Amino acid sequence: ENPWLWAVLVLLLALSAFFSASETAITTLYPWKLKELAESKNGPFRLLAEDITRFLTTILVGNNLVNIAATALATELATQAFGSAGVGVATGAMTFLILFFGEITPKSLAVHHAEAIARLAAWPIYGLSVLFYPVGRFFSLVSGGLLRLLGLEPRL
Amino acid sequence: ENPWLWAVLVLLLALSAFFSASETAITTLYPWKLKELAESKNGPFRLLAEDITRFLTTILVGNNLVNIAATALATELATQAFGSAGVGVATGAMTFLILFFGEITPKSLAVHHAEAIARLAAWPIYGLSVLFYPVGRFFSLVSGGLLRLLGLEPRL
Ligand SMILES: [Mg+2]
Ligand SMILES: [Mg+2]
Ligand SMILES: [Zn+2]
Ligand SMILES: [Zn+2]
Repeated sequence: ENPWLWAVLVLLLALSAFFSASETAITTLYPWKLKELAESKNGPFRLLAEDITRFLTTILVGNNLVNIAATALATELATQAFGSAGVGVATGAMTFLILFFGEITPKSLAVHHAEAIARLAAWPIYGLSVLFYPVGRFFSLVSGGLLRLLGLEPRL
Repeated sequence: ENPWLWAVLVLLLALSAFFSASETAITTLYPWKLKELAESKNGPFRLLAEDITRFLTTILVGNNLVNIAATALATELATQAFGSAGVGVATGAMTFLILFFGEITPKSLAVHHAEAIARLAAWPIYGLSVLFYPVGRFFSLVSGGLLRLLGLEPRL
């Protein structure tokens, strides 16, 4: 239980709140209010409006990554402290923290501050998208390919 | 690495796919097609149509719980195998598995089989909701209370 480790886990939960708040802010502005902000300038809203799929894909990848990285770190601490019971301890604690602070609280906050959050989140998420969006798109393309191979989606 | 442990982790990832597929099936039917199925009978669609918030809340809680429980178990195996590097190993592996099998593949599948999946998922999710929906609602009520206390949502 190094002090840095607790600060990394706090950092990861803050990133999870950042991603879930951004998702809600973006989608609640879309499409009509995002376009109006986009035709005025500047500048994140035109970026957001023109490629909302890049942003929501990046958030999906990013939100899962930080939630999984925080759970893994928390499980390392709990099982070193408690042994095999630490898996249940970390599951209970992290489900509360991720649900409360990484999901419910930031989404609730975002509906009331959607414009400010989208404005501030757009460029950091655009930067992450240079890696995350190709990754998510690869996954989705391969997944659809697999579903069609198996006959579970219409052939093409 | 007991055989049962790998089967529990597979089971958890299947539950994650069940929850994410159900979410997509439900929301893509809502509202117009869900009502049409609901006025015909029987019987899950009327249940779904009348209380969609109970179902989406239960899925939120359930999806996070199984993703966190699978990550915790996977991290137990990885760090017992590899030490502290196991945290990164489990984060990388579980992000791929949860994104690919627990999220992207089941959601893609659900848009093409939304009626069958909603029909089959409604009663199991209703059963879980007896515990999960009170839990999620408590969280959301307390979260909004906290945001208003802090001045981050309009006072009431
Ligand atoms: Mg989050
Ligand atoms: Mg899932
Ligand atoms: Zn205008
Ligand atoms: Zn009708």
